[PDB]
Amino acid sequence: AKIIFIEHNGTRHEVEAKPGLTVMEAARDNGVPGIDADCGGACACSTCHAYVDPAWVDKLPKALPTETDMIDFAYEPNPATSRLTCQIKVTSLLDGLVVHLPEKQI
Ligand code: FES
Repeated sequence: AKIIFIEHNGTRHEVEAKPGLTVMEAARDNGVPGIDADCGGACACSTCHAYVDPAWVDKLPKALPTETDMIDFAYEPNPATSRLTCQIKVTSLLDGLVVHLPEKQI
């Protein structure tokens, strides 16, 4: 499944992620800039924050309270598109998924 990461300045990164991996790993394991992933996907740092593209938001599973609670600690979260990538699992049907990276991670 191809995952597309777009930095805030508009630089496009494309990665081929195997189903089962998380979006966070897809970016981390492939050297995509903008994702810190400090807690390693334990949904405790929120430094894997990103804005899912409006066109795909409805195709992802909805966020659980544990995740939503942690997004409020991310850098400039968006109630509509913000998500923690470590909480989104790649699946073949998400081939072509587009994610926009914030300017900073906290
Ligand atoms: S990488 Fe720590 S919250 Fe996702």
